[PDB]
Amino acid sequence: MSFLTVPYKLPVSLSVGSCVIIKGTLIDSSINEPQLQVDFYTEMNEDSEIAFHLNVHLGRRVVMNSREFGIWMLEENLHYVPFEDGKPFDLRIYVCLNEYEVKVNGEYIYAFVHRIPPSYVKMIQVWRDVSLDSVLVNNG
Ligand SMILES: OC[C@H]1O[C@@H](O[C@H]2[C@H](O)[C@@H](O)[C@H](O)O[C@@H]2CO)[C@H](O)[C@@H](O)[C@H]1O
Repeated sequence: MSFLTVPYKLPVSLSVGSCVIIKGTLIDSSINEPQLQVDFYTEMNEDSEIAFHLNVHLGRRVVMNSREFGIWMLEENLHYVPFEDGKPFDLRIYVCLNEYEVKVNGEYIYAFVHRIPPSYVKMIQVWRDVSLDSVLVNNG
């Protein structure tokens, strides 16, 4: 099966207990730009609110934030970067009552407290130079 074409957009509806599962491979192929970006938008429109934004800078940091009323808010930085150049990853973003639980390759790495209710998310975009196998939302 061919990798998904990026930028990859997916209409979604998230509730507590939903899980976004993103499988792919990152490569060290960018200059001053992240190797993976994931944005959760409140409308099917790139100017809308971003409830959750994650980007990967291989060997440096995982960055998380929101974009509310056009403004990037408090940046949350991790220096634990489980993603590796050319190796497959399994990224899970689980919607809890108070936070997203961010999980990579079976490790719990961060709890991002909700800033916009996740019930307002309508579209996920996964982009940058990722070789993307699948993006799906499970309800349960
Ligand atoms: O916070 C997410 C936001 O980051 C912007 O870049 C930041 C960068 O993370 C920070 O280290 C630097 O000091 O300031 C920059 C803001 O100009 C990205 O431009 C944006 O797309 C998001 O990734």
